[PDB]
Amino acid sequence: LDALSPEQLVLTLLEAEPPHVLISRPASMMMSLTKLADKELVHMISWAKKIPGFVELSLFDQVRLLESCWMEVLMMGLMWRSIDHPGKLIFAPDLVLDRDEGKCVEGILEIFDMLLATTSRFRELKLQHKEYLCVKAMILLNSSMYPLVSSRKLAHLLNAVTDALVWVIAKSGISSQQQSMRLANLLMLLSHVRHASNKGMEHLLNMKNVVPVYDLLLEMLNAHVL
Amino acid sequence: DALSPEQLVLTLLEAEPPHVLISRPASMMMSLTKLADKELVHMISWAKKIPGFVELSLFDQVRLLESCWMEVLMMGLMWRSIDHPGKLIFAPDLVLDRDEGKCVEGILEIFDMLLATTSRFRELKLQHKEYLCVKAMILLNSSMYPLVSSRKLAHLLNAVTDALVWVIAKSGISSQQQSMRLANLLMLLSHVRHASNKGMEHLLNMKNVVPVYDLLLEMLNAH
Ligand SMILES: COCc1cc(O)cc2c1O[C@@H](c1ccc(O)cc1)[C@H]1CCC[C@@H]21
Ligand SMILES: COCc1cc(O)cc2c1O[C@@H](c1ccc(O)cc1)[C@H]1CCC[C@@H]21
Repeated sequence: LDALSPEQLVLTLLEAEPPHVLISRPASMMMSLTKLADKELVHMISWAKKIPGFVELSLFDQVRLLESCWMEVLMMGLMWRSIDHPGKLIFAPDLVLDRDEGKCVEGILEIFDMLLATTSRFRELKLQHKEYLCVKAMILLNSSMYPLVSSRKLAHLLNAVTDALVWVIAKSGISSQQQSMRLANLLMLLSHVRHASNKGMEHLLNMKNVVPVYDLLLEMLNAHVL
Repeated sequence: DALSPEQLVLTLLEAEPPHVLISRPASMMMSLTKLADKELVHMISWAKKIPGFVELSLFDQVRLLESCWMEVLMMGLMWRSIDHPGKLIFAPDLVLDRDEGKCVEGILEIFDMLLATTSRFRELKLQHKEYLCVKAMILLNSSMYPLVSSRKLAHLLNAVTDALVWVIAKSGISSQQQSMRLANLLMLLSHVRHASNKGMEHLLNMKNVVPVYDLLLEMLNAH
């Protein structure tokens, strides 16, 4: 119970953060992104396994969640590292792209503008490092409805992370009306993260020399299962 | 004053869309599309009745209506289907159960997302008052752009949020549960958004039916 306590939880999520990912480049932009995602997914699995209680859900829910949330989590990570640089998307240490470069590949410019607009909203709200840690965890736990309708366990976990975020916002010292307003503003942004995620998935599956992230993810998920 | 919690909920109540009868004189997708086209007309009227909506720039109004329509229709569908598991009450003469979704390809998947989200609202015992606030929030939170008149949209969205927070408060539950319920409700919005994106994808990937999107744009120019 205590390992899920507001303060410990945030610190545990902190240490659980993924390492920097170097794409290491010897169609192409899409080849870079795809090779980057594949690499991040490996670390995303490790990250999820570090969230207190995640490993104690049925493997079925673990897989359900990971398969449903990956694109949202990657994008949430992207928005957070791009947060202080308007007009830019810091995908990785050797892959910084600005809005315009999104004109090369068709359909990508639209997605970039969604990510840049959602990122601008997090900057305006002045998203805190620990609010970000809670939100990203919530994105994983709230990615799939089915595993909730072990279900008892997922609901408990989702509430723990929410309590943690409510706690984080509380020590912000702001009024009670503002605390509710901030919680609501943060959670309403999840809809936009989900939205950019669906567009990214759609664009990815409408694609035809790049890396097969989804299938590689399923391989990782099976290994996670074995 | 019209944005005050109690007054706002009562105003949203009266603003509710009327029942919509498609009046089939046979394609499921043909019925669905004829229904949506009819609902959209009433959805515009509904939005105009939300206190302050008509005062945003026509730019934001059009912006919000264009991107939220599918989410609002689905939020409406889930609310009327809430007490009947395995079924979707699309309209007074169009009740469809899950399996009828196997006919058209790609639809069963969407029906299951809708039935699952509806299932979740039933479990949370979504109230009429909460539903009225959430649906208004779906419209106001549909597009990020008109927010990043913006001052006006932000204040409007906050007003509806206060109303929901107020609704939850008179629930008489503890403060920890109040935060938990607000959070549980708002997280469901991600799922409504999700079923909405799937429905939009399927509609455009669709191949003897009605062009809802173009008709909506006509209504928007009329607006
Ligand atoms: C294999 O995915 C490539 C990929 C293919 C695609 O069609 C669409 C996308 C892809 O990578 C996603 C991505 C997001 C965050 C990351 O940290 C990494 C990748 C975003 C990047 C821009 C659109 C979307
Ligand atoms: C013109 O829309 C037809 C339509 C075409 C489509 O490809 C997908 C969908 C459509 O109607 C939507 C709808 C939702 C709520 C309503 O009250 C009415 C329609 C949902 C119904 C199931 C999938 C999605």
